[PDB]
Amino acid sequence: DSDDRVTPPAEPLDRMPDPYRPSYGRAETVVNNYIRKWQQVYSHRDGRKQQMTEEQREWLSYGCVGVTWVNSGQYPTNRLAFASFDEDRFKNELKNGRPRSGETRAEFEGRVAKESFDEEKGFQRAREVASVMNRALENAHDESAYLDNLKKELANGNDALRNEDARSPFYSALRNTPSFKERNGGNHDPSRMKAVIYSKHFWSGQDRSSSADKRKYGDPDAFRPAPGTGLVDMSRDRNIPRSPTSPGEGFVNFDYGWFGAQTEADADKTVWTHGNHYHAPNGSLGAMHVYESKFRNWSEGYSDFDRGAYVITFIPKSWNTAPDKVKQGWP
Repeated sequence: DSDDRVTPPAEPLDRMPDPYRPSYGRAETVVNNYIRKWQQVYSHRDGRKQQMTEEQREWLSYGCVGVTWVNSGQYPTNRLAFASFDEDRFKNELKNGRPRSGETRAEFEGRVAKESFDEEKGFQRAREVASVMNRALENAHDESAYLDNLKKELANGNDALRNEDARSPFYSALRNTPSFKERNGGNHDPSRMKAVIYSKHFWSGQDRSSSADKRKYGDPDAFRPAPGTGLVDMSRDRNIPRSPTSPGEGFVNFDYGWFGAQTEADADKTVWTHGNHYHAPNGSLGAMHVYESKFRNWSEGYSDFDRGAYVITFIPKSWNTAPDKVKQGWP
């Protein structure tokens, strides 16, 4: 088992990482090196820097996911997730537009749903929402004060989110983050928290009972956002890859990119961190490398992927994994 996953060995918290610099929006370095960097800049609890745990290092090593897991402290639930879809584009392509040489209906339909998505718009949506959620916790020393505050801003912007259920994913989100509840960080005090975003890329046809076509061309009705809110229901995500088209086509099951909480007003220049794959240094896949890619890079990419989710969670405000600016590279 060469392609056995290994956990990276411990870096000293004294040693720096080596020089890297972005090329065309992306930068990258081996996991080892990334750990170094992480310990220098993202590792603080209470302004005081520290090592990546064994456990933390083990998580890191699962790949696409591992930096969201470490940085959020939990494996991604994705319960509160937004996206943007143009329902009007979809229905007017769907029934005034026209397939392309040799493309079937399922094909055609799956494809037009994929492109009726807008990611820039889904990202600012989760980011404007995060801002509201954040102003709602700024001064709020119990969850009540929070929710009340929340409700007011929402209502004031005439936001569809206002009307969400109170066991909804949106309202539950803070009482449901495990760190909320902690002596250590949060402590049932909203004001001790921060909203954070990451993103998942993923496939729409995931059904065992799916017609073959959906599994390979896409489900045009799966993971559509709710048009008022933008919320997407992620419960139907079973982490199943795309089924093959030719034999040339192998597919990953998903991607995950960490944004955190940057202040960067230009969404395009914001940075999305993610490993390439799990760590197999002994093996074919190789070592994990981690990429800090610009947003314009994150939202392009793959083929593998016909849906994108922009998710919110919360971390303690004392942690440094979601700072106001992130840079590409080293330095």
